[PDB]
Amino acid sequence: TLNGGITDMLTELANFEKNVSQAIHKYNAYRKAASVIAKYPHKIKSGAEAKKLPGVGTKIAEKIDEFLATGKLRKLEKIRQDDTSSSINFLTRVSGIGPSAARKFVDEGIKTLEDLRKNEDKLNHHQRIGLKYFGDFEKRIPREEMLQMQDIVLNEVKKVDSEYIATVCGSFRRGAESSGDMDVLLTHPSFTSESTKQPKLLHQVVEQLQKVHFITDTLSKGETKFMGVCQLPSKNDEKEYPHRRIDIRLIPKDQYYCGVLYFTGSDIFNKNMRAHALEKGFTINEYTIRPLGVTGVAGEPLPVDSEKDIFDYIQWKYREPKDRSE
DNA sequence: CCGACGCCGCATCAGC
DNA sequence: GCTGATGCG
DNA sequence: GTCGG
Ligand SMILES: Nc1ccn([C@H]2C[C@H](O)[C@@H](COP(=O)(O)OP(=O)(O)OP(=O)(O)O)O2)c(=O)n1
Ligand SMILES: [Mg+2]
Ligand SMILES: [Mg+2]
Ligand code: NA
Repeated sequence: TLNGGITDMLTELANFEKNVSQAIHKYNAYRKAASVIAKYPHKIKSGAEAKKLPGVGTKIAEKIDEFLATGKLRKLEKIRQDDTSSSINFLTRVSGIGPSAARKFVDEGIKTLEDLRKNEDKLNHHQRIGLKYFGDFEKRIPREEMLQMQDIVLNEVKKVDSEYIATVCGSFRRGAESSGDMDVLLTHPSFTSESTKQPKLLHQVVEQLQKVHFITDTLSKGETKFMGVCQLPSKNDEKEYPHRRIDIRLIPKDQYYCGVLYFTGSDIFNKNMRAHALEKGFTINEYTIRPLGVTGVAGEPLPVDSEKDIFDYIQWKYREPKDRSE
């Protein structure tokens, strides 16, 4: 929290460029600068001191000087005053409403939470569920609740078939004291890069977690990725727990280590790592790391038997999950 | 300068 | 129906 | 918005 004022400012600027300007590279520029400053271990005293970090350049340096001198940023104070930008920024907080849909709703005069509740008929299925649980999805999940959720999911998966392996990833696996959601990596030996020997491998899991009333809603669902909603059971007379976002991803078993590296994140860590892979002549996705040829075309999957094997290919010292929260 | 910026699953739609 | 682009996560 | 070549 040494430079929390600066990194908050940059995050608000990034969200502006994404939601309002629809300028995804500016959004990623601000996010990379906020990330490098957040892990900088001194209280920043000038914009020139910050410009020495990679991803902080002239414009952000000038913004850091304005912020340190005055405690404010005029650019943001004006953005905070513009109704259209403010309304667009708000609507994108609903899961399933991105910047395009948010600008379209505002064009049609749908600009508040009351406006969305009134116009449910204009929402697709995902947006409908995101509105339903808007308040709950804003809350963080204490690690102690993630531990009980973990216990439910792993035990219910064992009951379907003892050969499934379920691994909680995301910020939970990086050791966070609270999470935005539950991310679950799933494997089963009948599903590899070579063959799919059983159908419905993810369906069966979803159905079982629905049957015991853990999963309560579905945002999207295919053969390998489920995005939905879940809730801890409460006790007699106790207030219900908040509803929570749950993401489940079935990865070919022989590609576990690429998949667990991806699903552990953080998103900025993955971005930095994948960009560094490119500079080193490889491409990394959640399935494989492959070399790039002279023509820039990905070649065939390199062999991988651990998370560290991937770090080794691109000549990075290994970083434990807890050190990947960028 | 200025091109490149990580990578992909699912939902939806246009065009056929 | 399928294919490809687009939005969203 | 930033940066490497
Ligand atoms: N743009 C993104 C977003 C996510 N992910 C990967 C890394 C994340 O860790 C993982 C799960 O994404 P989440 O949105 O669930 O984020 P986290 O679990 O890291 O954090 P939170 O505590 O906010 O859920 O997916 C990624 O590679 N690129
Ligand atoms: Mg998560
Ligand atoms: Mg998630
Ligand atoms: Na949204």
